[PDB]
Amino acid sequence: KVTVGVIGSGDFAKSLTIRLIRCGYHVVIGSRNPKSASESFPHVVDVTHHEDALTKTNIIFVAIHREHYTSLSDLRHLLVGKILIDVSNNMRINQYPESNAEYLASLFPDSLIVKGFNVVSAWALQLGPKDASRQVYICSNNIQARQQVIELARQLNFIPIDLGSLSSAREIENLPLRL
Ligand SMILES: NC(=O)C1=CN([C@@H]2O[C@H](COP(=O)(O)OP(=O)(O)OC[C@H]3O[C@@H](n4cnc5c(N)ncnc54)[C@H](OP(=O)(O)O)[C@@H]3O)[C@@H](O)[C@H]2O)C=CC1
Repeated sequence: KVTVGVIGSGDFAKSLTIRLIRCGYHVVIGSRNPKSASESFPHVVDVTHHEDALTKTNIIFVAIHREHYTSLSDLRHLLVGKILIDVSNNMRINQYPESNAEYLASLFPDSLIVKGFNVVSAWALQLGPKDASRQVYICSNNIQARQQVIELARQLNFIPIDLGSLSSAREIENLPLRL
């Protein structure tokens, strides 16, 4: 099985892990407190510290809030060359001077940041998206990483919508707040 990583152990990380397992992946979780977090996951999931989880995969969902991104900054060297999927949402339209994905890309300039899956609710990862709204909006400045995440979305039974460069991340983040 291909291994996919998830950082964090909350509602989104748990829902994502369900969907990844159902669609044939092996999941490794990076948690601040993996002994405690291990009960939030089945035994088939490898729950460990961030620095161990990153050695087991090249594709990592960053299932934490923007305000906690800097808690990962000491991992920068270990994260070089890895794909980081920015799934985050904000409470306000155009909340910060940069989109969350551009902010993550600035923290990890030698990682490959891809925006995606922020429009999918935790409940939709468990049940599946509504048939008229299977779309997941994906973008990145790295074409190869963008295509890898597009293929992952297809394997998770979503319809990937390729919006090109990471400049698209701002309005992808505004979309849940717009109607
Ligand atoms: N909930 C949802 O339905 C959706 C959420 N999202 C996005 O997914 C991400 C997570 O959302 P959700 O799961 O709801 O958020 P949570 O509030 O559940 O936080 C998730 C994880 O963040 C980690 N965390 C908390 N504080 C820190 C810290 N100081 N340093 C490092 N890691 C920390 C914890 O993991 P640990 O304690 O294991 O380290 C926690 O389990 C957010 O960006 C959110 O916008 C996107 C779409 C839907």
